[PDB]
Amino acid sequence: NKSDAAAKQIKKLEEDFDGRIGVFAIDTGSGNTFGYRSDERFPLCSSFKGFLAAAVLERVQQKKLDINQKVKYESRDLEYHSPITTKYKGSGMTLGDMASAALQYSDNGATNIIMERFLGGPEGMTKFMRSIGDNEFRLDRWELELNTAIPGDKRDTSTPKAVANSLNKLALGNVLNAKVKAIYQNWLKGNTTGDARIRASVPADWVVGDKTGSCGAYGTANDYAVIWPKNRAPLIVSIYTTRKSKDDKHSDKTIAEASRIAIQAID
Ligand SMILES: *C(=O)N1C[C@H](NOS(=O)(=O)O)CC[C@H]1C(=O)NC1CCNCC1
Ligand SMILES: [Cl-]
Repeated sequence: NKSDAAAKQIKKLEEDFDGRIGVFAIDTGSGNTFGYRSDERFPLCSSFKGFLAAAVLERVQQKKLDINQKVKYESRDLEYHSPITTKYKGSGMTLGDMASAALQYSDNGATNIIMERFLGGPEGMTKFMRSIGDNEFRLDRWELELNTAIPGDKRDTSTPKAVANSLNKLALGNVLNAKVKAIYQNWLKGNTTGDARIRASVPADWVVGDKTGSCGAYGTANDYAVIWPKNRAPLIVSIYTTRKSKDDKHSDKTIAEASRIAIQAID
């Protein structure tokens, strides 16, 4: 009844903007779920950097890395959109600052730096997801080339569902121990790029941790979130979009609306 109405509204939303919306949304309290295209591949874009953040915290936990060890890169020519790494060019960042910045600011340099030195490249990142039972996630390329969002391209894609379940495992489950889990949570809650997406779909006093992605080709944009409504078990929302023509702009509003529809579906 609600599920049915939610999918009519979604498919009318994708018709309205002439592309493709993928949703999975979970109540971790009532186990109600809503899925639309939830097993299609969409480009990850910047959204994978929320999972990279977790990968970093797992290496810290294993004690291969210290969250406060200094990471230096004076040598380095920073990647387009390294808003945070560029200002710390002379001094170095701590590993934990760098990782948060990858997540919260979508800092490219931080992304590539961490994958080059700490995670074994894009197949390491891929391998990290496999290790938590996610068989859909694939990272093939580095910043910024992973953002081409070419139609029918496998590279640098995942599914709405797989992202949702993974975030569930990472943010809420038993992959990260207690202190490390708290940090990843605080990092997602601090994301700065999400104010027009899943955050716009929910009341002000709901707590939201998020990571967005904007490929900037085929109007490809996404967001995933953990949501803590006051007095309620967290929800996980995961929303991936593409559009039909290459030069079409991403739509913050389609995302926020699909979130609204998905949450009402599962609430
Ligand atoms: C990620 O999707 N990125 C990095 C950055 N933050 O994304 S957001 O969704 O967190 O706002 C902005 C755009 C995007 C990216 O790097 N896109 C490239 C811009 C330059 N060449 C085309 C793709
Ligand atoms: Cl180069």
